[PDB]
Amino acid sequence: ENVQEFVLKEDCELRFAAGDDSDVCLELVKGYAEIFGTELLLNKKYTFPAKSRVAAFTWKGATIELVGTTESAYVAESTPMVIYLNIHAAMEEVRKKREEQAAKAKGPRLLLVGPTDVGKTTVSRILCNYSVRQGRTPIFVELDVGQNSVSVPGTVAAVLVQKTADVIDGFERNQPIVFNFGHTSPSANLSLYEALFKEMATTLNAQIQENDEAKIGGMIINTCGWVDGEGYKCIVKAASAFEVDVVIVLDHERLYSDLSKELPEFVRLTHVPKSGGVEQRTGQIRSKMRGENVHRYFYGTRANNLYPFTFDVSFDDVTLCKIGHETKLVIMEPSADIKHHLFAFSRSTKADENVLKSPVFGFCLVTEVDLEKRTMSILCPQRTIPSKVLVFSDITHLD
Ligand SMILES: Nc1ncnc2c1ncn2[C@@H]1O[C@H](COP(=O)(O)OP(=O)(O)O)[C@@H](O)[C@H]1O
Ligand SMILES: [Mg+2]
Repeated sequence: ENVQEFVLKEDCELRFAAGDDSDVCLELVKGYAEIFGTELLLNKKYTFPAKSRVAAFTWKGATIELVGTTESAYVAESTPMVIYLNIHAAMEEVRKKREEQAAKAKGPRLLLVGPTDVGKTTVSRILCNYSVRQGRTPIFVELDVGQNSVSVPGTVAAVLVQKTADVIDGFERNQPIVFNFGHTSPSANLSLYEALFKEMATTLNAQIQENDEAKIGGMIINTCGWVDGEGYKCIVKAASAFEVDVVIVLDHERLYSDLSKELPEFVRLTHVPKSGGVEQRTGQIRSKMRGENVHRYFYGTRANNLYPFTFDVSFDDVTLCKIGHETKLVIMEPSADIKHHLFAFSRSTKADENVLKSPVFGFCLVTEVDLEKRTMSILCPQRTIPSKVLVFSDITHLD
């Protein structure tokens, strides 16, 4: 196996992309290092899959071995990483201020905005890990229905962070809160999109009243890339709904300029550049990655395999429905057209107006439709269905 050795000076990162067709393994052999905020263990081997784009950064100096074929691999000497540490430091300062003023203290809340392909998701992950290493437990909030890191696409979601992200797998998806939007773009149904992120904010505000540690943890919030026309108005509305203290704008000067003139004055607005390590993606790449996220939901990861169940469900044992004039519930008659679509298990026990704003237990995928036998085959994370009310998503997946 072909090997590449890299010496990283303090404040440098090894940026690499796995080949189109192979894994790459990483081992820290001396010193200290981290990947998007999680500390590496000395002499532990970390294995990454094809087309991964990764950076391993060190604060003190490290020597790192890479095993396998790479499409690119270089050490960058200039990064925005101190910018992110300082965003973390400022958040923890706000916690301690509010803790002594409450002797319960409420943690700070941060909104990340900008167009697609600027490193927005990655920055969210760094900030979450730094909070955990400090002894704190933050809440991560995901509003990108096109590229979601907590649940399936076409969702808005949130999760309590109690341990640093796994280097390969990201954050433990241990009991998230999840809502189904059912399209990849907010422009498909603008008024529904806005209604869902409002309900998310309301739900989280009630949860933290029962957990002092999560309350003081605070929130880190990832947005979609729609910044023009009606997308602009969407950004302003999310900032008010989550009562954010801080807005971080990545790489859009007209947007930063326009928002400085509209946001309330107490909101701290910071423009930051995108990392030189972020590459432009195309229409086909995002669509492809949506498929891969769906696969993970059911089957898990290499390190922690999930073992999903495939079983049949009678149409008499469930109710199928679709949202959307724009935000009305419509009951679906099973047809050949639902094949390949995701459906959410609503926490609502009936197919009501309450379906619209209820979170979900999780999802299934409709793999087959037998119109004559009146059954469908589904893929499901647990042995029996957690709910009888199934909600349509326009997201399709060929499994
Ligand atoms: N410093 C970096 N070096 C190398 N790759 C990076 C770096 N930061 C982010 N990436 C990669 O670039 C891609 C795009 O980043 P992402 O955070 O998903 O962008 P956005 O959320 O703005 O669309 C991801 O594969 C991510 O892992
Ligand atoms: Mg993103």
